[PDB]
This record gives sequence, C-alpha cells and structure tokens, in this order.
Amino acid sequence: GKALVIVESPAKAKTINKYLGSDYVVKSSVGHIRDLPALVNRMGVDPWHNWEAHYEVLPGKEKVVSELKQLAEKADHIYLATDLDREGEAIAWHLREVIGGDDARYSRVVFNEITKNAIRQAFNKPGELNIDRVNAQQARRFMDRVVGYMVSPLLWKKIARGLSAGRVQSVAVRLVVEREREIKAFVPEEFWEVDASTTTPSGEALALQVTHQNDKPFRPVNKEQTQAAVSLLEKARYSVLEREDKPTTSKPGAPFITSTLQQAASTRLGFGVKKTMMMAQRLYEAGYITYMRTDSTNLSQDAVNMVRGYISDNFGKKYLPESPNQYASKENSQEAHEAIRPSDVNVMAESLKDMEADAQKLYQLIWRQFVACQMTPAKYDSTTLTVGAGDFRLKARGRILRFDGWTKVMILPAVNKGDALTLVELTPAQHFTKPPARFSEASLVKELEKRGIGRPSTYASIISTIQDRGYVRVENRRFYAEKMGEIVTDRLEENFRELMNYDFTAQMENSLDQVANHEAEWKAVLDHFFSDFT
Ligand SMILES: Nc1ncnc2c1ncn2[C@@H]1O[C@H](COP(=O)(O)O)[C@@H](OP(=O)(O)O)[C@H]1O
Repeated sequence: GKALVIVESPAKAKTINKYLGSDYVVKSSVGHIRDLPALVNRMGVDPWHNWEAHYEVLPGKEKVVSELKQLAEKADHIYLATDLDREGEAIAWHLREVIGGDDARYSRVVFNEITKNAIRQAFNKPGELNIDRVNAQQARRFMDRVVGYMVSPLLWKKIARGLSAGRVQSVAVRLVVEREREIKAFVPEEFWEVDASTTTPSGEALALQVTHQNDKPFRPVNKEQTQAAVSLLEKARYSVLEREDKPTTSKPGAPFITSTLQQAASTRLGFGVKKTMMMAQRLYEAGYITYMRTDSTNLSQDAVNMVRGYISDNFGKKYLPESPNQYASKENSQEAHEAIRPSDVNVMAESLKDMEADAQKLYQLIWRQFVACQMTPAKYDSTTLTVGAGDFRLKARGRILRFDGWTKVMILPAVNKGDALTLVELTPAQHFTKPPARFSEASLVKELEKRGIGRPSTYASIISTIQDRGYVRVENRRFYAEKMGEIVTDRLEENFRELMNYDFTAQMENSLDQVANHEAEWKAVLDHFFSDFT
C-alpha cells in the first residue's frame, strides 16, 4: 500500500528491489500485458480509418491485470520501471492504460543500469511516459502487422501454407539470396604470382614477391608471360633498393553496441545471435552490465574514470592514455545513451554469482573490450623491403611488436639499403580469383547494420527468424540460401517490389526513429508507408 514499481521480469524485480526502500513494492508483469489480436478485424489495426487499433489483454493474462489493479489502487504512486527503449516505453504505456487512473498517478523512471546509483537517480528525478516513443513502437508494430497479414496469404496461395513474410526479414532473405546468386555466377579469373627466395649478405633467408615490372604492376595472366618474367628474374642481380622502417600503431576497438557485441560474440565465442542477447539480458537484469540494446559507443564520465582507475592499478602508466579515448556522443537514433559495458569494472567474470558459464564468457568479452578501449595503442616497428632485380621490383613486409598496449587484456631478416641478395629460387604460382565470401552470422549482422535495415532490437530476431522459417540455413558457420528462400524472394519481388527494396526498408526504419525523436508523426509515417507498400 506504499509505492508500486512495475518491471517486466522476476529477475529484474529481484535486483531493482535491492535499491528500493520499504516504501516501495516491486512487482513484475511478465512481458506484454496487452497487444494486437474482416482483414482489418484480424489485424486489429485499420489502415483505412486513420490507424484505429483494437488492443486486448494477452490470452490468459487476465489474472495479472487484476493482481495489478487491486495492487495499484492500494498504491500511493505508480512507477513504470520498464527497460529504457521505446519497446519498454510501449509496455509502460499499455500498463498505464490497462490499470487505469489519472495520469498524475504515474511516473516513468529511466535507467540504463541496475545499480545503487542508477536506481537512486532514476527514482530521484522521475519522468513522464514519452508518447513519441510509444508511437514509434506502435508504428513499427502496425507496419509489421500490415505486411504479415497482407503478404503471407499470397505466399500460401502461390507457394505453400505455413509460409509468412516479414517486413524486414524479407529483405534480409534477399541479401542472402543475392549473395548466393553472386557466388554461383562467379567466374574465376586466372592470374600468376612469382615469388623469389633469396639470401642476405649474412646468410639469413628472405622471401620476396615480385610486385612491379618496368614500373608497372606485375600481373601475368598465363604460364607464357610468367615464364618470360621468370627467365629474366633468373639472370638478374638482386639488390636492396629500399628499407622503409616506420613506427605503426594499432588502436583498440570501441566499447560494444548491440551489433558489434553479436559479431564478436559469434566470431570469438561461437555464440549464436539469439544466445548472445539472451545471456546479455541475463547479465543486464542481474545488474552486471549496462542496457544491451544500444547503438551508442559513448561512455559516461564515471565509467571512464573508474576503468582508467582500474588500468592504472593493474597495468600501469604506459597503458594509460594521456586523455580518455572518446568514440561517439550520447545522441544516436536509439534511446540508449551508453555502450554495453560492465556496471563495475572491479567485478570480474569469475566473480559473477548467479550466472551460467556462457553468461560469464560474454561478460568476459564485454569487460575486456571495455577495458581495452581505454588503454593505449599497440606499437609496432614495420619494415618494408623494396628489392630491385633488373627490370623487376620486389617487396617483403615485416612487423615486430614493440608495445602490446591494449592487446595485453586480450620478422624479416636484417639487411640495409644497397645490400646484394643471392637468388636462391624463383617460385611461379598459378592462381584463381575467389568468389565473394559467404555471409557468416557476424557478417550478416554487419550487413544489416550497414544498410540501415536492422536496429539493436531486431538484429537477432531478424537472423533467427529467417532460419526458422527455412529461407536460409547455416552450415559450417556460413549462410546458405535455401531454394524456398529463393522462391519466396522472387515472388515477393514480383508482387511487392517496394517492400523488397533495400532503401525502402532502411527509410521506414529511419522514419520510425524520426517519429521517436519528434521529427515525424506516426499516422503520417504509417500513411506514407501503407502508400508506398500498396
Ligand atoms: N513533393 C511533394 N509536394 C506536394 N505534395 C506531395 C509531394 N510528394 C507527395 N505529395 C502528396 O502527398 C500525399 C501522400 O503521398 P506520398 O505518400 O507519396 O508522400 C499525396 O496526396 P494525397 O494524400 O491527396 O493522395 C501526394 O500527391
């Protein structure tokens, strides 16, 4: 009968409750409490009557709503403590609209971390439900509903029952299909490379690749031109034309954001996209990391000071940059203002108490990326040898690590300019250009991000769905378009070319953000969407 705080999961309720006093009753409403269900009747949304929607409490959740009602009235003030993004904003909105009461009866608290300071400042300066966000979510919802209920039927008719088209997953399948057709159509190009094994004045071995002939790039295309070059190279005199020594540096990557976390988690840990977000959310809800749906590589000042503090103690001076390493500002298309990082750098992956082995591995990846992004660059001594042999130009590259810098948390022989090199053996080799590489789970996420097709909340879903529906399959960690995906794609491009257009999809995603950021109105965006779509 004090103050009621609503969160979306038991796990989140147990953690936030640690930072809320006696006058706070924390209750969770597992996921979506309310949602969408002739053609308009089934969709639960009317594109022909200014997007009139018909929401209804989820099947069976009729109890939860009541448990909340008689608990809310029994409450002083109601705090909507859902995740910070527009999705959590709509869940908050649905809760307020179902429990009822006056608006001044609710507050929307915002935090991107479940810690003592974060929850304090969140309940200290509570805000109001942001209607633009809610409308952005609704608009995305209505767009997906319209596409699915109006396109899936054509797939049932022209191909098979059980098939379903998605506004974004459809374009994602096209990306894999095109790549499949690009690969099958690829015609290998023959080309040769000549290498030269040589000896330094002191004896040390040195391998060189022929790069230029008569000051033009060396690219023989057949056995005949190669044999000619080899014959000249056999009788030429080899001498070092140049030894370029330059200090090179390697900078650490930026702290993670949703897409980069999925890419690295897949490549470095073999974790599937859905698994990463599941472990990530587990970590976030237990208060170990910052919100996991973000496209901001920005880091708060406190987090930066703390990890720099950690870097001094555990690595020393030479690893601590002069000034902090900045990557991006807090402003981005999405709601999250910070990157994915640990809530406390002092907490190692090995100390997490209620986490499975995989959630620990992920935290470990998140932790190391975060600490490394504030460490100094790795320093290398690069060596480029340019060798002359008659009319030919040869080169050899070398590199030796001087300072590991950030890599701590994760060679050519000697010869001077003018030195003579003894030709030991020439190795002419025939090769064939390779087809475009196939998509990996990591390169597909990157592709989706690069084209503006995906968002932090859809990357995973988009990649999981297309595999489940059977349009693509993964084999040996690489993506293969399935015949069914190719067939659905061609039919979709015939009947709905606009839907299958990359720029259309990316525009709609941008338009959604615009609604969220008060730069566009949702019904107008939906009107333009439905208009392009039909
Ligand atoms: N550059 C422009 N200047 C003025 N009107 C435009 C316009 N582009 C589109 N419209 C109009 O805006 C409405 C929505 O179209 P669209 O979705 O393509 O933007 C259309 O009219 P109606 O609403 O009367 O049909 C269309 O003719």
